Amino acid sequence: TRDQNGTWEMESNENFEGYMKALDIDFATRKCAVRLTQTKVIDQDGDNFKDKTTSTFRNYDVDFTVGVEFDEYTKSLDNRHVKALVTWEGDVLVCVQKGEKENRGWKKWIEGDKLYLELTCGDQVCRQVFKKK
Amino acid sequence: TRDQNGTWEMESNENFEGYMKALDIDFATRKCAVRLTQTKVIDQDGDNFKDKTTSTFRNYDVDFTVGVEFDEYTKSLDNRHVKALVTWEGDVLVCVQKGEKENRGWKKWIEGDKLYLELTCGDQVCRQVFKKK
Repeated sequence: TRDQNGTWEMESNENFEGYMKALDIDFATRKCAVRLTQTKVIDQDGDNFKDKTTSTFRNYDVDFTVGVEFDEYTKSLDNRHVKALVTWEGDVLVCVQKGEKENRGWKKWIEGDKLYLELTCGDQVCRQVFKKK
Repeated sequence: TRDQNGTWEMESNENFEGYMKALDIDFATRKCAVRLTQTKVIDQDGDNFKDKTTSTFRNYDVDFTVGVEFDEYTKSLDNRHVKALVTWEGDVLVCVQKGEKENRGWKKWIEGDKLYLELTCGDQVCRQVFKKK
């Protein structure tokens, strides 16, 4: 069949490491790209194609309610276990994760068209910045 | 404002390595995710949240026409230059990337419910297998 439209998620990929070697990718990048999942989207018009591949590492879905404390299994990070309590401080969404590490929490808020996420653990502060899309 | 719905693409992310270090993520995993771009999708209903994150290492768009030759800048792989010519051999979509390396091309073909990808550079063959969705 020549009809290749649709979304195809990779399920097996072999000798990717070698194909990347003969292309002269550095070793650091190689031992990463083999951890990403790939997803192909092909749009076909007889013989006119528009296909976009995407290598996606891991992803977390957390669905909760503010004021409630709930169970967060930080799979895709360190699979640690915390008690997460979320509260508002003005317009800023603040969570603290009561558990193994101290100062494990985050802050998220909207300022114009960029969403600000601060991630803090220990004496480390991570600053994440997102523009809408 | 407390309204955080929408799709957020990260544009700057700093001290991610430090935040992850204090989480004791291993050095190999750390030196990876600092390459990932991150995309957040927030679903809000008053005080009830549904957040889904993603992390994207690299992404490629190649849009062409069979029989026609075009220039492919292999971003997301080695950011090299090839002239790519795509042709059918039956139900097998065949490309050759004439450029620096020998045998640089690929084969794509469908067998029912799965898409098969064969990737070759030089003497190395990568075989990828995808299921529809």
